[PDB]
Formats: sequence, structure tokens, C-alpha cells
Amino acid sequence: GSSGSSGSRLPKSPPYTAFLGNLPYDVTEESIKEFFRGLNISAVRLPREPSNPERLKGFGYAEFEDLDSLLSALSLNEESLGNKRIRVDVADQAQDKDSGPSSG
Repeated sequence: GSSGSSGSRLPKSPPYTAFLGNLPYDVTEESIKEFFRGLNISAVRLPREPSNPERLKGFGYAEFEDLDSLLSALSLNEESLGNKRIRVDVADQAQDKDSGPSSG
């Protein structure tokens, strides 16, 4: 047996960040572009392990401009990418700013 429950609330306000899971080891930057082909992407987020930069972390995120982009992304929650299947869910708008000194 296995429970089942899900229901996220897309960010009514942009930008629209998409969350991907169960990504392969071949998933490259170009793969994300083609995966979301047709939609409007502003940038691709691909975090790498804090130790092995050559290896992917495990999750992928992409920035969108139009709302339709995110909607279509959810349809790729099953779409088999390469040799494995990935899931698409609504990602929380997690932002962070920093600052630095300066002399001279």
C-alpha cells in the first residue's frame, strides 16, 4: 500500500519557478531548454553538489515569464526524459540578497 496526496498553489505573482525531481545523470543545461521547448524560459537553475561540481544535486529549477509556461511544465510531470521520468511541481519563490564592504 501507498498513501497519496498533493496540491500546490502556483505563484499568482511572477516570476514562476518550476521544481523538478527524479532527474537523470545525463540531464544537461540544453536538455532543460528542449524539455520546456515552446515555453518562455528566462534562465535555467542547475545546482551542483557542494563537493562534486561535476555531479548534479538531484533537483532542477527553471525560470519562466508567462503563466502558461508553468502550466505546461506540470504536464511534464510524467513525460519520460531520456531514460527516466521527472516530476514537475510548483516551486516557492525563494530569494536571497547579500552585501559586501569596500575600501580604497
